[PDB]
Amino acid sequence: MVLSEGEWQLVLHVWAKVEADVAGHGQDILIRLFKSHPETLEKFDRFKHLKTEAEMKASEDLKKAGVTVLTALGAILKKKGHHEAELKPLAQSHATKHKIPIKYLEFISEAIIHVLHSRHPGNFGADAQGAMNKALELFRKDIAAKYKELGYQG
Repeated sequence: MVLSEGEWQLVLHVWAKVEADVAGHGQDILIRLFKSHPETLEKFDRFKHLKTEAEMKASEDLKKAGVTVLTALGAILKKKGHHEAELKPLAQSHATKHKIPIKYLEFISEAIIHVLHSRHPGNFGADAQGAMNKALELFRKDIAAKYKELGYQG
């Protein structure tokens, strides 16, 4: 599957808005993930004990994590599908150390889309959401192919 340049530009336009405040966006996205799929929180040893959204909002470790994930994802999106180098180390760590199923990558994609739709109705109408879905599906498809190379069923 292959995005068009026009599709990538819709992705990158909304990403530019995320980048005005990546830490805030990361807090909202991780909170939405952890609220919607509490099982995902168990993967994060540093802050898996957090019990409430207020605790999550106040956590410096959770805020740093959100910056990490979104910055990595941002670098991947900016490759416009040419992301083999970026995906290799990420796939290995998520397959072998962290053990993140593709279902969980689906859950975080859902959380991303949710937050973008809420925060950025100026840049996340139906066409832009379709393009971001396509980008995230591409990512997940390529990660799944790497998980299989690595021996992880995902």
